[PDB]
Amino acid sequence: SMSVKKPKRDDSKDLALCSMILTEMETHEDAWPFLLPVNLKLVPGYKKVIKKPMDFSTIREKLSSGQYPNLETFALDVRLVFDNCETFNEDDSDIGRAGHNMRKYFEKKWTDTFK
Repeated sequence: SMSVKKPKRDDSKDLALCSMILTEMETHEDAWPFLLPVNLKLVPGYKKVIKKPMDFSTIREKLSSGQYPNLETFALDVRLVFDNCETFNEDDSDIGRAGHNMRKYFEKKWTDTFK
């Protein structure tokens, strides 16, 4: 509350560390479904069904232009990518599997880097 703060966590490396994590996600072999925005003219159903499209390139632009107020807002956009993936793709599909792998991969890096 007012004049009563928890001890100050060092957040000065978060920008750089999120950038590294994102680079590792960009370079994973199963990143291909997630590198670029889904083409909303060419994928029937996507515009209507997925209220908040998200992809790695869009996360990268947001990151680089100071549009993440903190590391939690960044984690939320990464997760949204995989949540979208699950909404539109059967588990038993290459893309469905890609998303499950990439989520696991992200969550490990997140824990090992920050928790």
